[PDB]
Amino acid sequence: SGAIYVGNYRVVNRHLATHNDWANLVWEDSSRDLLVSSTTAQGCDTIARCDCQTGVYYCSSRRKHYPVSFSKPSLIFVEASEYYPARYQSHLMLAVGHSEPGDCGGILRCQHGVVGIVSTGGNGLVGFADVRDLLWLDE
Ligand SMILES: NC(=O)[C@H]1CCCN(C(=O)Nc2ccccc2SC2CC2)C1
Ligand SMILES: [Zn+2]
Repeated sequence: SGAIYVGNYRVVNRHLATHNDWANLVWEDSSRDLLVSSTTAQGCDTIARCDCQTGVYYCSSRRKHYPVSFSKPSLIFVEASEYYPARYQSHLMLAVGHSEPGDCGGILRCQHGVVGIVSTGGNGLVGFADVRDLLWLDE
């Protein structure tokens, strides 16, 4: 679990969005596994606007942060799960690192701010949904 809180927005994994997220929906994209809802309180986070390919992510199944080298956002095949049919997920970045069910929502950050959130994983890999192209999150 986990979310990004920026301005009057909450960014979560679409497959983990709550009834309240859907009732306050701003934007969602099943192909990116992202959903953004509106909040009444001002958020705690700031978003990176960069092309960093190194950063640090929070891994809840180890209660630890790990440094990672990650690929540029791209279209990657994701096998069927309880949440989605087999499909290509867009704006996804892979890295070698631990992740298991429950780790989605963990934040990936570089020196410039929040880059994205854990969205996929397995076999010593961890995949992050990028948020750096969502310029409207800042206004
Ligand atoms: N974005 C998606 O389509 C997600 C939806 C949730 C399921 N899924 C996924 O990869 N979950 C997962 C997360 C972290 C580590 C391992 C796993 S699955 C298995 C132990 C290796 C695909
Ligand atoms: Zn950066």
